[PDB]
Amino acid sequence: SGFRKMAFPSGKVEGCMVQVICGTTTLNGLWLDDVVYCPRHVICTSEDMLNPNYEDLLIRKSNHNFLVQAGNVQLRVIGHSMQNCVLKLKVDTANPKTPKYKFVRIQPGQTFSVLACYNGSPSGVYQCAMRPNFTIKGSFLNGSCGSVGFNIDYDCVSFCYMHHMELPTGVHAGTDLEGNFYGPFVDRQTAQAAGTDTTITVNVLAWLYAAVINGDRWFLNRFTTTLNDFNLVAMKYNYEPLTQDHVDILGPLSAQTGIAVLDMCASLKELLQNGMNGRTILGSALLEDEFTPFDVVRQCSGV
Amino acid sequence: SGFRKMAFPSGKVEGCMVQVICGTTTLNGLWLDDVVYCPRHVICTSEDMLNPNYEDLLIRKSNHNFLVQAGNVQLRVIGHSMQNCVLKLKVDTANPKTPKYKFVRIQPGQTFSVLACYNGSPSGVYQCAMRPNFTIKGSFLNGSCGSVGFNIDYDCVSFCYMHHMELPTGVHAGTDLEGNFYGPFVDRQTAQAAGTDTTITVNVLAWLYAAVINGDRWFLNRFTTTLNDFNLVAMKYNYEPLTQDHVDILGPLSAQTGIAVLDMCASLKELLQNGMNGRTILGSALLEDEFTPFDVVRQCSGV
Repeated sequence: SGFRKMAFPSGKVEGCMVQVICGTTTLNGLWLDDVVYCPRHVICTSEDMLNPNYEDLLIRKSNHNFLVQAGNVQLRVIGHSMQNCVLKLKVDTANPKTPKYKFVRIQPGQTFSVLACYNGSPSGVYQCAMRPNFTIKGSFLNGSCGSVGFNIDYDCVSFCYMHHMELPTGVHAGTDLEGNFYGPFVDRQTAQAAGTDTTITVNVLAWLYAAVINGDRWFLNRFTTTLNDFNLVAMKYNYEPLTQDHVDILGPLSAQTGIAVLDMCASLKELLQNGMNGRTILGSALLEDEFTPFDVVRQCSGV
Repeated sequence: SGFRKMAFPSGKVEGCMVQVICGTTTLNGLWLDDVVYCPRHVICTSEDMLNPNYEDLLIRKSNHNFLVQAGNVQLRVIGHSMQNCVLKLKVDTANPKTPKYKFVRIQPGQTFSVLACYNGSPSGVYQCAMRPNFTIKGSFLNGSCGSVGFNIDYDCVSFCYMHHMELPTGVHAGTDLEGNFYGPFVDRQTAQAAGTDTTITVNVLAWLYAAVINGDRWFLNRFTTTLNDFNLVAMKYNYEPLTQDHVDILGPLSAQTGIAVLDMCASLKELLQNGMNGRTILGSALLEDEFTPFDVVRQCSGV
């Protein structure tokens, strides 16, 4: 027992991280088979980022202008292409450590592990979620660009995120591995405001199920509610509206605990209206929304 | 910017995890060079755990009674020895993936990464701390025994923890890699009470420094205090007493922020006496004590 914000083991992704240098700019790339993926603003200086024309800046770059280094082994760049906001650097060596992988574009509210890297070397791993406003609340310092987010199923790494930007508010924006940004953000150093950071209701409920499984039960009450009645309260507290698809996703946790989804909603409603009264749930004094239903199942069964 | 509970990259330790089976019991082992380390209660059944005599139970076990499997490669056991509460299984193959490593016995309040494993396969990684009462608040289900905790410096893995027990209160106890338990705990299924879970004061202060560096400043006040005056408040709130060694360890964070250690203590004092008033610090509604001063420096400089 016990419940922890847990990332996926990072070793499969460590074996894919490389350093990419273009002129004066150094960031991280992801080396899968014979392609290195990295943010296209590797070709920019800080002055360029105010108003970049990437197609024009790219004309001045040749294969030899991109230096790629996997620890100490230097990779020879034999072709390069821009796909949306990523550069694909074709190299002469297939990565021997390439795991089974997929590129997936996740939905808001889904979670994933980030391997924070600098200069091509991993520094740490942590779990976060794609917020409903399409930011993530990460830990990224200068040079972390090109660090990736991923999920793992058995032996297959699903890459879902590559870090590109820190907004002036300190939250983070990036792309999928096809180079499309999540949300409205762009790779330019301009004013970009996020949008309302709403809470991921279905994740809060899953975490409340996790709490029950682990013995934290004080928040269970005698009331129930309805989908429409709960959502009226959800709207007031900037919570995402809960749908029947969400109720269904919560089915297995409902079954294991014998607590109807709607009864748990009534516990959360009371928690939103009355606060925690200085108590904690699973060691937190606020409602946690970075565990999906699948995350809770995975950790509570030891997948 | 941004600040996250971050674990070390786990790949160096994934390459060392093996499955150990003795009769009907399966747990995890750690394969370094030609030795597999695992909890000695691999030789016990659940009935044995009520009152085990390990020396007597071990007489009935021969080299061939221990099955060791690294993914799919079966390791041949050629010798075995009990060292305190661990078994050292000598095998015929040195682990090709053995990293540079050390065995270290950490102090209370120090943090480390846990690679949770089941049946020899990693399931996740998270950061925790050795509590002052020598428990850890982990996430361990049946069969996670033998999962290890570690720190990494450049290329050297310092192993500091191996999981052995879940106490009836749901917290966790284990050994260093020499098989000595942290704290008074023993590998027997009996009543074992932890002790007062005090808060790691020096870690709270470091995290407050982290908060300032990242723009969370509302808790800074106009007061100061003294070591003795603060500690009077620390005692009341079951906080560890703060020493001059702790003030010194906080020196670099004091220097970077220009906030004297004692002024930060006065902010924490006000926070303990008045609560957070429903505010958050770095996304937490309670005072976080699982970041050491070194953790904060590492993450704020991108080591």
